[PDB]
Amino acid sequence: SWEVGCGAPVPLVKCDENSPYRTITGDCNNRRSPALGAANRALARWLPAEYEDGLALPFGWTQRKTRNGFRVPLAREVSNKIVGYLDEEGVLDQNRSLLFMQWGQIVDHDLDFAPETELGSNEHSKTQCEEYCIQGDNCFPIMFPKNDPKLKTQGKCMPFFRAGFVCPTPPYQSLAREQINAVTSFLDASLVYGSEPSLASRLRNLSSPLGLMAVNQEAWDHGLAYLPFNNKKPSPCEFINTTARVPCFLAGDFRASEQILLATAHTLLLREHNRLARELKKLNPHWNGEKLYQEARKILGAFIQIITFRDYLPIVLGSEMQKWIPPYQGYNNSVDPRISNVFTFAFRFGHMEVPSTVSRLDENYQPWGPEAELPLHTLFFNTWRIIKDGGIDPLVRGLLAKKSKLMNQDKMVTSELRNKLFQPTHKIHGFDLAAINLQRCRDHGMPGYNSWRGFCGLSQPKTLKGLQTVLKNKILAKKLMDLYKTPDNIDIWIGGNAEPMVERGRVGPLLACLLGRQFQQIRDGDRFWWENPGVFTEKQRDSLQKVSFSRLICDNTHITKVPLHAFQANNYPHDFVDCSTVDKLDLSPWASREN
Ligand code: HEM
Ligand SMILES: *[C@H]1O[C@H](CO)[C@@H](O[C@@H]2O[C@H](CO)[C@@H](O[C@H]3O[C@H](CO)[C@@H](O)[C@H](O)[C@@H]3O)[C@H](O)[C@H]2NC(C)=O)[C@H](O)[C@H]1NC(C)=O
Ligand SMILES: *[C@H]1O[C@H](CO)[C@@H](O[C@@H]2O[C@H](CO)[C@@H](O[C@H]3O[C@H](CO)[C@@H](O)[C@H](O)[C@@H]3O)[C@H](O)[C@H]2NC(C)=O)[C@H](O)[C@H]1NC(C)=O
Ligand SMILES: *[C@@H]1O[C@H](CO)[C@@H](O[C@@H]2O[C@H](CO)[C@@H](O)[C@H](O)[C@H]2NC(C)=O)[C@H](O)[C@H]1NC(C)=O
Ligand SMILES: *[C@@H]1O[C@H](CO)[C@@H](O[C@@H]2O[C@H](CO)[C@@H](O)[C@H](O)[C@H]2NC(C)=O)[C@H](O)[C@H]1NC(C)=O
Ligand SMILES: [Ca+2]
Repeated sequence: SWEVGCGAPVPLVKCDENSPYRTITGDCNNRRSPALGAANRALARWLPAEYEDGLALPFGWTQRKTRNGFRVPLAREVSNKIVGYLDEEGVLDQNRSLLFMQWGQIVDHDLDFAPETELGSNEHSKTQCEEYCIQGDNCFPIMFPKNDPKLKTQGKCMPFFRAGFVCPTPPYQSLAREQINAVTSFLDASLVYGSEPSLASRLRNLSSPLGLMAVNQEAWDHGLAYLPFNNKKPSPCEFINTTARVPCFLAGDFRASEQILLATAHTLLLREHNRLARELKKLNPHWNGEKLYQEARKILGAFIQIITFRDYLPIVLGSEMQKWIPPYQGYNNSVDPRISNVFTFAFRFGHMEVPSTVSRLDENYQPWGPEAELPLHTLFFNTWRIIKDGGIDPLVRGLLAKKSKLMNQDKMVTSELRNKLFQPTHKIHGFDLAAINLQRCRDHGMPGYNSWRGFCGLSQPKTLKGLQTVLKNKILAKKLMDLYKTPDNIDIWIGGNAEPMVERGRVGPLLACLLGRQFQQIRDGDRFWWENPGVFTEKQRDSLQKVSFSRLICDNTHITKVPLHAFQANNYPHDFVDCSTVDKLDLSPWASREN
C-alpha cells in the first residue's frame, strides 16, 4: 500500500538539538522523522489522490473519461451558473469585520502555498497556453461555455497551468502525483520571516546589530515603517499603473501584495517585529542581533498563534470548534504537521468573504478623500495607493470599520474576483477565482464531495432530493445536479462551500470537519508551541494572552481609537475606545538579568 521515501527536492542538511527558535524552514520541529512539516515537501494525503489515469491526469482532462459514468462540467460553467451574482446589495456580514477576511488569508499564507509549475521560462510554455488555448502537459486551460460573454470579449479560454508536484518537476509516471507546499505547515510567521534560508536574511537588517527586519528606505509612513521593496521585474504592482511605477512589497511570503489590504496587514506585522527588537535591546542591552531577532520572531509567532486560535478559529468554526480542537494538552509527537492537500482547498472558503470594494477612513471614520471607496479589482497588486495616497492608517480603519462579504448560496463570489481578477502575468483584469479554484481541485486530483463527507462521517447523497436536503436548498441542488449528474462528481471546493453555515460559525459541517482537523493537528504536533511547557517561561506566558489585534494596531500605527474585538462587526464612535484602555504586551518577563 506503499511509497516509502521519495524525498528528492530537498538538500539533506540535518538537525540542531536546541537551536532555541524554529528553523526558518520548519525542519527539526519533529525529532523522530525531521521533515514532517518542512516547506517544499509534499502536502499530505488524507485520501488516495483521485485522477483520470489513477496517476496524474486531472478529471476533465480527456474528453471521453467520465468520472463515474458522467462527464464533468467546465469550471467556468460551474462558475457562471452557480457562483456569481449581480447585486452587491444586502451582501455584507452584519457581524464580521473586513479584518475577519483579512486574517484568514493571512493565516492561510502562513501555512500553505502550492506554487505553479515553472518548468521553463524561456519557452512557448506560456504563449501556447493563453494565446492559442491549447491543452498540454502543464497547460490545463479553463475553457468557456458557450453563452459565456467572455467568448465575445476575451477569447476561447482563461490560462491555468498545473501546480508544482514533487520528486522532480520533470514529468512522472508510476504511483501518485503530489503537489508541494512551499511554506512551513506550522503557524510560525513564515509569512513575515521566510520559509527558505535564502529569503529569511534578505528580509533581514544584517547591516546593523539591533535585530530588526530591513525596512523601506525609499519611503515612509508617518514615523512608521514600510515593508522593503521587491527586486524582480516584471513587477505587477508596476503594471497596473505604469505611470506611478511603485513596485510590489517584499515579505517572508510571496503573495503579500495580491491586494492592498493584505499588503497592509503584512505591514503591521513587520513594524511589530521591529518594535519588539528595540524594547529588547533596551531591556537586554547585551543580547546580540540574532537574539533580538529570534526572540522577536519567537514572540511574533506566538502572537499569531493566539489571535488565530484564541480569536479567529472560534468564530470560523463556531459550534464545531471544541469537537476538533478541544483545549491544549501539550505536544503529542505522533501527530502529523503536514498541511493536507484538501485543506488548501477547504481554506478558500474565504473567497466567499471578500466584498466588492475597499475604503479609506479618517480620524472620525468617514470618507478619507474624494475617491475613498474603490472597486476591489483596482486594488490587486496596487501598492501605490499606499505610499502615494495616505499610508496604511486609512486602510486599517477600513479593516476595522467595514464588513466582510457573507457567503450566500445565491451570491457566492463577487465579480471583482469572479470576472475581474488580475493574475501576475496576464495583463487584463479579466480572470475568475471560482473557475480557478475548481480547475485546481482537479489538478490536485481531489476526491469528490461524498468521499470527503464519508471521511468526515457525514451522510452522502446520491439523488437530487438527497442533495437538496443536505444543502437545505432546492435550486442550488438542482443546478449542482444538472452540471454534475451525481453528487459524487462535485468538486470539493464549491461542494463544501454550498453547505449552510453551522451555528455561530462561518462554514458548514464538511468544512468545519476538514478545517478543524488540520488546525488541531498543526497545533498538537508543533514542538515550538507557545503553551508547550518549557517553550516559554511562565510569566512570559501570562504576558502573552494579553496580546490582541487591537493592541497590535496601536503599537504600530497612528490609529489611537480601537475596538476591543477586532474581528466582530464594529461601528465608529461606539465600539471604539482609546488605545490606553488597552492591554499591552509587557516585556519585563523576558528581561535577562545576567548581571
Ligand atoms: C482580496 C483577497 C484575495 C484574493 C484576490 C485571492 C486570490 C487567490 C488566487 C488566484 C489563488 C490561487 C489558487 C489557485 O489558483 O488554485 C488563491 C489561493 C488561496 N487563497 Fe485566495 N485570495 C484572497 C483572499 C484570501 C483570503 C482573505 C484567504 C483566507 C481567509 C485566502 C486563502 C487562500 C488559500 C488558503 C489559497 C490556496 C493557497 C495554497 O496554495 O496553499 N485567500 N487566492
Ligand atoms: C496611478 O497613480 C497615479 C500617480 O499617483 C495616479 O495619478 C495621481 O492620482 C490622481 C489622478 O487622478 C491625482 O490626484 C489628485 O491630487 C489632488 C488631490 O488628490 C487633486 O487636487 C488633483 O487634481 C488630482 O485629482 C494625482 O495628482 C495624480 N498624480 C499624477 C502624477 O498623475 C493615476 O490616476 C493612476 N493611474 C491609473 C491608471 O490608475
Ligand atoms: C455575532 O458576533 C459576535 C462575535 O463577533 C457574537 O459574540 C460572541 O458570542 C459569544 C456567546 O454570546 C460570547 O462569548 C464569549 O464571552 C463569554 C462571556 O462569559 C466568555 O466566557 C467566553 O470566553 C466567550 O469567548 C462573546 O461575547 C462573543 N465571543 C467573543 C470572543 O467575542 C455575538 O453573539 C453577535 N454579535 C452581535 C453584534 O450581535
Ligand atoms: C538597519 O537599522 C539601522 C538603524 O535604524 C538603519 O539605519 C538608520 O537609518 C535611519 C534612516 O534611514 C536613521 O535612523 C539612521 O540613519 C540610522 N539609525 C541608526 C539608529 O543607526 C539601517 O539602514 C537599517 N537598514 C534597513 C534596510 O532597515
Ligand atoms: C497522538 O496522535 C495519534 C495520531 O493522531 C493518536 O492515535 C490514536 O491512538 C489510538 C489508541 O488506541 C490508536 O488506536 C489510533 O491510531 C488513534 N486513535 C485516535 C482516536 O486518536 C493518539 O491518540 C495521540 N496520542 C496522544 C498522547 O495524544
Ligand atoms: Ca508557516
